Amino acid sequence: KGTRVFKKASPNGKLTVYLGKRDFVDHIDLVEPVDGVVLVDPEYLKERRVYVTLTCAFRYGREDLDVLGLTFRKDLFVANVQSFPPAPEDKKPLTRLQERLIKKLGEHAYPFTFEIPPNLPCSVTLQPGPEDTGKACGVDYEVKAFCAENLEEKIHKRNSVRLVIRKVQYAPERPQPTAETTRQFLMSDKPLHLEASLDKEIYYHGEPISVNVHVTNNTNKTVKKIKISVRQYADICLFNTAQYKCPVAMEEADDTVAPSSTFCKVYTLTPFLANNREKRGLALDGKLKHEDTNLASSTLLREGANREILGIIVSYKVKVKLVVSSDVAVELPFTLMHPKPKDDIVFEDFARQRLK
Ligand SMILES: [Ba+2]
Ligand SMILES: [Ba+2]
Repeated sequence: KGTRVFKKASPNGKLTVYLGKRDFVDHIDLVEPVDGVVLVDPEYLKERRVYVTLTCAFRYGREDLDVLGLTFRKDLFVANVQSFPPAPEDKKPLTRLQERLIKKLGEHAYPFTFEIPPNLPCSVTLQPGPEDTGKACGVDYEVKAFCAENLEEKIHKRNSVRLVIRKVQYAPERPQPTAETTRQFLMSDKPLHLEASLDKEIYYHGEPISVNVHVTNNTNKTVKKIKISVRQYADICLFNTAQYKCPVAMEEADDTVAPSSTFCKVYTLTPFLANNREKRGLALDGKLKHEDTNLASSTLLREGANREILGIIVSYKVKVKLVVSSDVAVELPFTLMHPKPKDDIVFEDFARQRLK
């Protein structure tokens, strides 16, 4: 029942950024525009220019550090805009939010708008664990307002103000996700036929996944139990190539399958970051400390797209496994997307959260 807008001022107070929201939805076909305003103090500002830089960049190294010669970085995308003087230009028409934000402020709140390309990677992070914190890495979208005579002139952290916006992926549902099968001979004439499938291709966070297990046991062997499990896969495509893998869900059913007998059952489990705080190597869609953080959404491949510049490729697979009294198994691919969200101005500090 209101219209909130986040904000964050520079260490001093001269510069102050305002934004409608932290996250920004990437509809694959197009990313939402970055609406914002920057309140400049004409006093110390002098005649020099006020810039605003949006920057997507792959980081690698200690989480905290950022010093050159230690922390690696690579700008996957950069966009500079001159908020003062207002430049020509114009050109992007002011949004309803930018207008009302200027009204509340006073003849020193200058608009700025970034249009993010579709092929860019979403926000993502990967904690290697305490064993080797230096292996940390991820993609990050920064927003940085500052003031200087030119884009070349070095900045000063007291002047500038750094925000960190996330770009979240999304895509509506809608054919039946193909099944997966495997015949295996266990010291027998006839094969044990394992088969499984899913009710959906695209799952959202917190949503339960239903696995349709169906097993024609044509052997004289007995299946003692069945392990269902969701598995994350994360490939590091920059600075230091590697492939992580980690179970985000597990369920061991002591369900048996008699020889020559058929079996069927729909299992259900839900991948959840809650059980992952003690996990090593795991792709998150944000910082581990924030509450609004979740498991990294699945990375969309664009057929001819360059997967190297994507920084980190995340993917997911359900895995059925029959523990024979050898072990038969299968793996079902599936997409994990971010849930769709489905008045007077009210300010709020840009800080995420950590509680508790
Ligand atoms: Ba096959
Ligand atoms: Ba259950």
